[PDB]
Amino acid sequence: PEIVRHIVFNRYKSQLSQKQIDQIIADYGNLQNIAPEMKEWKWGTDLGPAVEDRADGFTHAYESTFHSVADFLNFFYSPPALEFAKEFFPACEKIVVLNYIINE
Amino acid sequence: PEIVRHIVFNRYKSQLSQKQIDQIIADYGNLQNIAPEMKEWKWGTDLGPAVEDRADGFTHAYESTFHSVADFLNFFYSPPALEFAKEFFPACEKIVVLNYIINE
Ligand SMILES: N#C[C@H](O)c1ccccc1
Repeated sequence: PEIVRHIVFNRYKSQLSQKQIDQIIADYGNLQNIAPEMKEWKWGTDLGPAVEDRADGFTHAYESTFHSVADFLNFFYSPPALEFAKEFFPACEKIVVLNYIINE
Repeated sequence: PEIVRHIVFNRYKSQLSQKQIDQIIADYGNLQNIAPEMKEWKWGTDLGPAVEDRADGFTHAYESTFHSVADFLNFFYSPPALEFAKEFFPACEKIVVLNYIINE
């Protein structure tokens, strides 16, 4: 099994209310109840320069697991994912996304 | 209780042999055999633009888990970690690191 990790770092645009940002994050997490392929969704906020100062302006991280590349692609091209991407990406001031096959 | 995820994205300097890059990554993974603190270390290489095209020149991801911020900071300033930092950070063309508590 070639398990894929999907890790997103972002920074939200400064004009968005915290209410709007909370909603976007809730919507992201709720994709797991629509897309059976998306596993182990988690997120959090960077702890800041008291812990380490290499976040380069990124504030949030999101992690997802997929059990194959084929499962990831089916998810990524599904209508719910395409719809969510049109809300999520324009809300980002900064974004970076890596997809990788897990090595132990 | 507050478990911390430590996620690193990097890109290596172009002058390094792949042999040395391989060694650097092996040295990184081996920190968990010295460090009780660093757990569940995994890594991989970005899957490229046929999968998704938002990696922004980052090629590698590394993930690990710490029991607490206290444990992370004891780890990060320990002698093995400081020795590894001397080879790792100068080998990075660029790097971004987020540390966060998990939300689900
Ligand atoms: N940031 C980061 C890497 O995880 C790291 C770098 C140097 C020493 C220990 C760990």
